[PDB]
Amino acid sequence: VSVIKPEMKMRYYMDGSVNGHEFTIEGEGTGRPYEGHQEMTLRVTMAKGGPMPFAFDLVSHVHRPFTKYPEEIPDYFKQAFPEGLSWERSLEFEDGGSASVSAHISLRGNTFYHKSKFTGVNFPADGPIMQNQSVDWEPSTEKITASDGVLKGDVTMYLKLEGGGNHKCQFKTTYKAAKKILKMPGSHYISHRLVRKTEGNITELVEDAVAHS
Repeated sequence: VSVIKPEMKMRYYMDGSVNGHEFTIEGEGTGRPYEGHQEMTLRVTMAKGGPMPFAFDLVSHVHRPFTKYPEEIPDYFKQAFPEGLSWERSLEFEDGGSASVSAHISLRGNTFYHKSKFTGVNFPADGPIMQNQSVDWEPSTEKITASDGVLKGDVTMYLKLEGGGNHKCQFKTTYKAAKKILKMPGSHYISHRLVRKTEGNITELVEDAVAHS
C-alpha cells in the first residue's frame, strides 16, 4: 500500500460515557506501521470537569494498521487504505460491567484520523474500573478469523489490578474495510503488548502488535 509509510501520524477523538459519566478524549501520536508500533498522548475531559472517575484501561484498547505482518499472511488492515477501516467491539467484564465501542479510521496525507463512540454500563460502584484500581492490560494473543470479506477478533483480556491479581474481560471485535479487500487472509493470531503511563487526565500509550501463525 503506497500510502502506508514507515512513519505515520495519528489524531484521535472519542465521545464516551461510562456509568453515566460523559467525557471526550482527544490526542495524537506517531507510529511505525511495518513494525506494529504506536505511541500517543491522550487527554480526557469529563463533561462535569475534574479527574476521570474510572480506570483509563477501560478505553486504552480503543489501530490495526499498526501490526507487524509477515509476508505469508495478507495484511487486511493496511490493504484497507486509503479507503478506510472501521471496527466494532463488545466488552464483557467478569463482574458484570460491559461496554460497546466502535471507531472509524480515515487517512489524509500520512495522518490517520481515528473517531470513536464508547458506552460503558453496569460497572459495580466498588469494582476496579470505577475505583480506578486497574493499572494495565496484560499482553495477549487475539484470534483472527475471516468471513464475508470482514475479520473477526476474539481475545480473553486480563486487567492487572493495583495490589496484584487480575480481572477478566472478553473482547469480541469485527473489523471492516471500507472497500472490498483484494487479498483476504486466513485464520491467524495477533499478539499485543499495550502499556499505559498516566498522570491525571493525561495518558500516554504504547502498543506493539505482531501477526503470526
